[PDB]
Amino acid sequence: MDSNTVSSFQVDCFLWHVRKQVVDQELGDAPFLDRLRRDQKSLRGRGSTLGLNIEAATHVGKQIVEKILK
Amino acid sequence: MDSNTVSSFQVDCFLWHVRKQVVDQELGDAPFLDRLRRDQKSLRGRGSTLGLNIEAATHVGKQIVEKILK
Repeated sequence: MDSNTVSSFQVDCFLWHVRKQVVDQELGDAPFLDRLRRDQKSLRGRGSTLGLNIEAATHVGKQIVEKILK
Repeated sequence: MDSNTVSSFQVDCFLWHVRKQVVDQELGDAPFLDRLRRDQKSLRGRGSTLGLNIEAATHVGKQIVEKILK
């Protein structure tokens, strides 16, 4: 497992969480919702394959993105 | 143009900008880079179709996401 495969997954988990909040705020259109559903399935499969816990990865992804937004 | 189609595009523009910064920080793997390239093409087409300026939309997307991260 390369370091970058791990950081890529972490980021994608956190961005998925942000997109889910946009949908819970009723700001997403139909195709945005469809991408959210498809990506959740994809992320779970990648998480299974890598053996990475999704909640843990989501939290590291948040830290990576906060570092970047600074 | 529905309100939600606009907020969905704004969010997607800003998240694309975040993903681009992850790649500039050398944190992305090959498939992460491939999704970045594919999505840039898709976003430009959606921006053209809607008549929305991508830089403007990116900045509103940032505000939407900051509201959510609070």
